[PDB]
Amino acid sequence: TLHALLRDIPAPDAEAMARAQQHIDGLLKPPGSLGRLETLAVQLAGMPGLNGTPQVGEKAVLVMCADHGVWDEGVAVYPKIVTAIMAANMTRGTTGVCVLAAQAGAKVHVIDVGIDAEPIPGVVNMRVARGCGNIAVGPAMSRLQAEALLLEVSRYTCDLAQRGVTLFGVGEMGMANTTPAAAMVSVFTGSDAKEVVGIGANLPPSRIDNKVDVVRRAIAINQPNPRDGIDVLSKVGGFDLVGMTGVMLGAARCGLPVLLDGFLSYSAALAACQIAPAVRPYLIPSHFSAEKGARIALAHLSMEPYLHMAMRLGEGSGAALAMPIVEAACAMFHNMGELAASNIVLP
Amino acid sequence: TLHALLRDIPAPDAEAMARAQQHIDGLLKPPGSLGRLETLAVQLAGMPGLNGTPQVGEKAVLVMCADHGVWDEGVAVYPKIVTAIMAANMTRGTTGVCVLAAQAGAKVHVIDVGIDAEPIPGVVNMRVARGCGNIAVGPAMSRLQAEALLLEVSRYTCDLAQRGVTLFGVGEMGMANTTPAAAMVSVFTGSDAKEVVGIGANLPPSRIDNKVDVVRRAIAINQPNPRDGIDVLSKVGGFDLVGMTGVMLGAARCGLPVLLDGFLSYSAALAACQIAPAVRPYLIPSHFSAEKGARIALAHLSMEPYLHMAMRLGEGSGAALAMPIVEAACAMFHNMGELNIVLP
Ligand SMILES: Cc1ccc(O)cc1
Ligand SMILES: Cc1ccc(O)cc1
Repeated sequence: TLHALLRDIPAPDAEAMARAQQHIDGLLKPPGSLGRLETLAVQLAGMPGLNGTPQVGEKAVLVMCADHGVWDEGVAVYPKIVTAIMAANMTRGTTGVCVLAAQAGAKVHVIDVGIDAEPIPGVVNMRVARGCGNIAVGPAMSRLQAEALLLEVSRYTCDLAQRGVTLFGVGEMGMANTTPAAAMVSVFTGSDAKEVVGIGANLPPSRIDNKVDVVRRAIAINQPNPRDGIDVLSKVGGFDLVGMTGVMLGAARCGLPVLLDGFLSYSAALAACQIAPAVRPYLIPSHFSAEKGARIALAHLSMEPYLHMAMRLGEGSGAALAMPIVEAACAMFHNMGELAASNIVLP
Repeated sequence: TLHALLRDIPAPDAEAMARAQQHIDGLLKPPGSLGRLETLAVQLAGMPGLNGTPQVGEKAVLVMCADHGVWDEGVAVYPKIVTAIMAANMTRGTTGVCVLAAQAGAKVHVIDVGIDAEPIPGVVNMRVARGCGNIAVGPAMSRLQAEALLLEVSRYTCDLAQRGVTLFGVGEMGMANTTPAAAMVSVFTGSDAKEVVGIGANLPPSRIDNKVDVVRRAIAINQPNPRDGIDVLSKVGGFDLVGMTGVMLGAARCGLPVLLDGFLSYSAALAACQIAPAVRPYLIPSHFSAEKGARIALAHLSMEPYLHMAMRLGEGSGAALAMPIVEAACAMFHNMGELNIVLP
């Protein structure tokens, strides 16, 4: 069924997009003057899960939580248990993503794809293991484990669609997870680990050299194949990154838009688009994160985010922050008046 | 009274800002990790009208509408009557700013500061004249007219604080008004007209040279003094631009935030900050407009917008689009949970 999911991602509706362009050109403004709001509306109009038009019903941010073996290499400043503490706080509404999702009218789904702690009540259990393998010394997981989790998360995602969610955001929580994110970005883009490794959650600058070394070691011991995104995810990714890629595949299969977040989400999007290029028209950037490897990842996705907030929290917080932008494109398209009704016509 | 208003603009509250920063650093996140949302929350905390804390109550976008004598010089591609048509469409809720304001939960106040038409019922009447003077041949208005309109608009704006408004946005409507906007930007920044004259509302590129010529003419003829922002507005501005400056002065007098829009609003902000430097801490950029002079104007304001939408509609549309960012800063500050746990 993974083969089938990938094969059956629909093409966007080019004919609806052309009708959308013509409609937007007739709205009460100089043609082209709403810029990327116009192109965002046309992008939405082509998503087959919507109604031929930009549309926003219910909104969901899917936050993928897991721990990482590579935390053992000293690449993170916070204690391991913070992943579990933060997942529990997600159920209480006290995290950055919760507060911003609430403001945007979106629901947060907290998904445990492999936290190294006891199960947390209120969290969706999709737990592959208690943390993934330490990527510096071997693979994060087996190929079968990565494929199974991709299918489970894609299915959970498209079930939300059947329930009326029309806009997704993706996020994550996982101490040390900027390490595998950087390894994937290096592998997919061909960039040296040094160009894409940053401070993550306030790693002291003195410790960056060790982190670059770890990323290189992970890449060397595993030999991830850039032509096989599932190989890359399984080898030098993690459960959270696989789960994020699964939300993108699910939403695409369902013909629905998904907002990216920051660097972790850019790395998962590089995997998803290598796995299935048909995913790409469904992705919407939110913000340009303040993480070192952001520019390179975004360049490889040919993405220009809407928001420049110097944000680096993760969790889906930037995706939630951008939800009103998607709603604004819809509001423009459906609620603006038209040039012809005011008899405004130029030669 | 305009002198008194300017003198009485409060300083931002350093103590409140220090308390806000300390609170933000203790939230459930790595320090600094919410970036400019943090800095915005602190900027808000300092504004005395907000009573010590980032908060947002009611929201209002003030859209300043007027016609321009310089339309006669061939600098605009729409008929002059489009100003009046659009101001009336604003009362009906069908314009870009209306639809985006409604999405943001804000009210649009449409204010006629000098449309060349009969008054439009349902539009706020602060009309100076039926269009301003053609800046290509003389001044837009007298100094007294500019000063009177600044005071009137500033008073209207701060009076909105009584109805619970805590967050303003500014906008305009006025065919040809990107011509005076470029003239003012040229004067304040020292840039040649060619560097700051754009297409406006889709002016054909073959008509750009003429627009550049008109801007230079206007400056040559009027000799605006860049160190006297009221002189610049009155000479090579327009009633809409003066109105926009007045909203900023009134918000600052009230100790309250105002979101800018695009190039017209940057031009009015440069005027406002020259008139009263104390205005500056109250201004919040929205988007980086897709207008030629934007980068220069924003550089002179030391401003880096949050949104990169290639937008160039004006009307306050970008200000409205940014209001949820201000609300996000307030939500972070008041609703997030709070944290020697770090590894050596
Ligand atoms: C049709 C039109 C023209 C200019 C403008 O600012 C808005 C609408
Ligand atoms: C305390 C903390 C650390 C990391 C993180 O992503 C969130 C909160």
